[PDB]
Amino acid sequence: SGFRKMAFPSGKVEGCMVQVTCGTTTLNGLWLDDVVYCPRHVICTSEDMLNPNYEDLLIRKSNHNFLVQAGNVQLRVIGHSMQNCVLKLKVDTANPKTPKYKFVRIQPGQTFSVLACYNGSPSGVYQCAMRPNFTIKGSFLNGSCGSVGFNIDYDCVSFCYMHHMELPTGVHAGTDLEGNFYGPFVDRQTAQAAGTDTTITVNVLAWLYAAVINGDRWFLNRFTTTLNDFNLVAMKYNYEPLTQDHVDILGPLSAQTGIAVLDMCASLKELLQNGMNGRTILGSALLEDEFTPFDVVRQCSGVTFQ
Amino acid sequence: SGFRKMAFPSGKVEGCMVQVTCGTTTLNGLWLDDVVYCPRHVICTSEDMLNPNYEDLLIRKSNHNFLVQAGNVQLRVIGHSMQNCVLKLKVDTANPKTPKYKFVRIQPGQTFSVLACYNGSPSGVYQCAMRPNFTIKGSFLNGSCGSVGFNIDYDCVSFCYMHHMELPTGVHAGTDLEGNFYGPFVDRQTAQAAGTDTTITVNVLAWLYAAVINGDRWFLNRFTTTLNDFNLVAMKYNYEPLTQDHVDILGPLSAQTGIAVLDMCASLKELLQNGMNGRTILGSALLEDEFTPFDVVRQCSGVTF
Ligand SMILES: Cn1ccc(CNC[C@@]2(C(=O)Nc3cncc4ccccc34)CCOc3ccc(Cl)cc32)n1
Ligand SMILES: Cn1ccc(CNC[C@@]2(C(=O)Nc3cncc4ccccc34)CCOc3ccc(Cl)cc32)n1
Repeated sequence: SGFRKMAFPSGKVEGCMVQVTCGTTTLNGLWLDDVVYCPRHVICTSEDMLNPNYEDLLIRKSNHNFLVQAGNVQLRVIGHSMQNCVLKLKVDTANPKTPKYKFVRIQPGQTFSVLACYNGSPSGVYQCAMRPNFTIKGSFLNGSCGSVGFNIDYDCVSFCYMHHMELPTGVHAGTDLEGNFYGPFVDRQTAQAAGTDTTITVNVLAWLYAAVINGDRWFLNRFTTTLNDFNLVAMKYNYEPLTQDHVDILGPLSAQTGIAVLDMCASLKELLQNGMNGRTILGSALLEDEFTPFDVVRQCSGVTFQ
Repeated sequence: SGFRKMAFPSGKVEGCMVQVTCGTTTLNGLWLDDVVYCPRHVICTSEDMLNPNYEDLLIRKSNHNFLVQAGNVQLRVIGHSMQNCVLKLKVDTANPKTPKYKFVRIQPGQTFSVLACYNGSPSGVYQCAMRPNFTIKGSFLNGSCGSVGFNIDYDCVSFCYMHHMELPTGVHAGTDLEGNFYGPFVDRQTAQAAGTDTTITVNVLAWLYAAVINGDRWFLNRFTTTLNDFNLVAMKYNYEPLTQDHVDILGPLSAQTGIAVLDMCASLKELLQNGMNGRTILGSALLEDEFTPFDVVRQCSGVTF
C-alpha cells in the first residue's frame, strides 16, 4: 500500500555521467561504450548562442579542445561528430560501467526519471513527465545541461531525454538521445516560449484508479459518460482529449477495480466541477497527472483494497 | 529553476542490496563489508509472527538455513547474530561495492531517500520524511521488507532506516540500522496503530522559502509574529512546535530571501486561517512538509555526490 512519486534507481546512469568542457563552457555528458553524448551547445561562446552555426563552430574544433573528465580521470577524445543537437565525442576507453541500454523517443504524457548533474557529478534524482506542450517541469540550475531522463524497465536503461535549456517560464526543453528536440524548440537564445500547457487526462484517470486500488472511493459516482461528452467537458478545464487508445490503455486498471473507463471519466468530470471540498486523493489536493497507466500498474498491487 | 521532490542518487546503495531467504520468507538485506543486515522477522512463519521469541527462533537456525543471493551469486553465511530487531548475517565475502558509510538514527522531520527493493533488486527510489508520529508515508508492497532509507553527505552514505512493516492505515514502520524501531512499534502480528500525525512546521517554512526563491511571492505579507504567538496558532492546526533551533536553521534562507523567519511565520499563520483561496505554491494546493531547510539549500544551490 501507499502511492509515491517514484523514480527508477539511478545507479546504472550515475556510472555513465562525465564532465565535458570546451573552452569556458562546462556541462554533463553521457558516456556509453566509447562515445560521450552531450548537448552540442557546449561548443558555443555565449555570444554565439543567439544564431550559432554549429557546423561552422564544430569544423573549427579539434579533439584536444574537448576535455572529458570521468571522476578524476581525463578521457582522451579521438573523434567528434554531431547528430542533430547532440555532440558525440568518440573516446579511447569504453565505459566499463556501461549498462544494457537503448535510446527511445517518448510521447507527451510519458514519465521518466531525471538524474540531475553538475560538473559530471550526480546530485539528485526525480520523476518527471513530458508535458503535452513538450516541456518538462524539472529542477535544473545552470550547469545541469547534459543531465538525462531515463526509464529502467527490466535491467535495461532506456535513455529518453537530455537536458538543453530553460525557457522563460522556468520550464525545461531538451532532446532525445539522437539530438531531436521534443517540441518546437531550438538550441538558440532566440525568443522561445512554451505553448499553453494542458493536463494529461489519461494519467489523471490512471491516478484515480491507483487511489481506488489504495482504498479511496469518495470521488466515485453512479454516472457514466460518452467519450465525446467527456472530451467536451475536459477541454474546458484545459485537459488533453482522451482518445480510444487511452481508453484501451486503461482497460487493465478498469478490469482490476471493476470501474469502467467511462465511469471513472464521469467521476473525473464531477471532480473538475466540484473541486475536492477539503478532501485529498492519495495525499494530494490537486489531480496528479505525472503517473502513467503503466506506472500505476508497476507500483500498485494486483489485489484492490475493497 | 524548478523545485522537485528529489532523492539522493541511489547507486552507492544499489551495490549493497541482496536477497535473504529463510524457509518460505524472502526479503532484502543490506550487504556492507562481510555482514548482511536484514529484519529479524525473516526467521518467522505464520504462527511465529503472532507471538515471536526471536532468541528461541534464532537458536534453532544454522548458517546454511539463510540463503543470501547477491545478483546471481550465492553468498555463504558463516555466522549469525541479532541486534535489537535486525539480524546480522556474517558472510565469507566482503562486498567489494561497499561505500563509505555510517549508521545514523534520524529525528522526526528529517528526510531521507528510500530504495524500494523486491528479491534483492532495487525497483524504485523516492524521498520521504520521518513523520512526527514516527511512521513514513512510503510506497511498499509485500517483499519490500529490508528496503533501506539513507542520506548522502559528501561521499558517505548514512543509513538511517530499514523497512519492517505496514500499519493498517497504509503507513510504514521500521528501524534504524542498529534494529531500534522508530516509534512505539514492535515486529509482531498484533494490533498496532499510528498515532495522530502532525505537520512538520520547520519543513513547511523551508518549502515556503523554496517557493520564494522560485518566484512564488503571493503569500508573503507585511506582518511578523512572536515565536510564542506563532506556536499557539501552530498547536491549533496540528503543526509541530517551532523551536529557536528551527529559527536558527532557517537563518541562511531568511538571509538569502530577505524574509525573516517570524515574517514567514505570519505568512504561514495567514495560510492556516484563510487557506490558499484557489491558488497554489510550487504547484501544490497543500503546504508541503517533506523538504527540510537543508534539502531546500541543497536543491537551490546544486550540491553533487
Ligand atoms: C554558452 N553556453 C553553453 C551552454 C550554456 C548554459 N546555458 C545555456 C542556456 C540555458 O537554458 N541554460 C540552462 C539550462 N537549464 C537550467 C538553467 C537554469 C538557470 C540558467 C540557465 C539554465 C542559457 C542561455 O539560453 C539558452 C538558449 C538555448 C539553449 Cl539550448 C541553452 C541556453 N551556456
Ligand atoms: C515472515 N514474513 C513472511 C512475509 C513477511 C512480510 N510481511 C510482514 C508484515 C508486513 O507488515 N509486511 C508488509 C510491509 N510493507 C508493505 C506490505 C504490503 C502488503 C503486505 C504486507 C506488507 C505482515 C503483516 O504483519 C506484520 C507484523 C509485524 C511485522 Cl514487523 C511485519 C509484518 N514476513
